[PDB]
Amino acid sequence: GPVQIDPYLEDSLCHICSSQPGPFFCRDQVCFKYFCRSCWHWRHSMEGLRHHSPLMRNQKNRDSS
Ligand SMILES: [Zn+2]
Ligand SMILES: [Zn+2]
Repeated sequence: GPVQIDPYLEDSLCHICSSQPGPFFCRDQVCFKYFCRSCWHWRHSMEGLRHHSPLMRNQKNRDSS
């Protein structure tokens, strides 16, 4: 089938700006939500979350090395 997102996350709206869903995903137990470029920088600036990293939404590839 075609590329698509999982129903366990869906298009969750960015609660920081309240404008739209973010392109970057955070899998950390602290976040577990999407953020925009500016909202992501604001969220992860605080110490204790500086180990986080922006991921793609769902799998960008079914299988790889
Ligand atoms: Zn995070
Ligand atoms: Zn945002």
